[PDB]
Amino acid sequence: MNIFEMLRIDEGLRLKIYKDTEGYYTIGIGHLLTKSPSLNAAKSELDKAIGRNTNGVITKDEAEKLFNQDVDAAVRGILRNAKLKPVYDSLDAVRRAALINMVFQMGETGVAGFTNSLRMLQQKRWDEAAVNMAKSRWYNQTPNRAKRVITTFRTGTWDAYK
Ligand SMILES: [Cl-]
Ligand SMILES: [Cl-]
Repeated sequence: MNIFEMLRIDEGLRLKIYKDTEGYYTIGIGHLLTKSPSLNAAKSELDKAIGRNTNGVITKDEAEKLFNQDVDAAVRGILRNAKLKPVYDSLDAVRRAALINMVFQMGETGVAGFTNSLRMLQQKRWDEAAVNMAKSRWYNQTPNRAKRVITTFRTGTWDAYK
């Protein structure tokens, strides 16, 4: 297992524009197009992302390409974030993947607001961080996924993904 497989499990793969769990227009493997309510806006952002007139539909290949870019950006975002980088640097390889997952889902910003958890992770207080992370909107809204990511931080293994 790795970050790509892990996220492919959490996000799925859809080749037509769809609404995510928050009702926002997405496509592919969790690639958010726009927070706007307008499908047109969504189609527009999509064509601009792919570089062609898609008409709201993309191929597997195109989805994977967006995916690679998005994972790369998430990593790079962490590494540029003063609150995140240090946490990330302190972790083992499995747990780093958990941290990338969260950033991919919620943005650097949303993640950086888990201040207290982050510190606990940094201190390697696994059980504690897990409990603190569960008291979040994130957990309450997407509980099954959050559970998987949390277990990953708690154990440092991929068991939740097996
Ligand atoms: Cl893009
Ligand atoms: Cl979920």
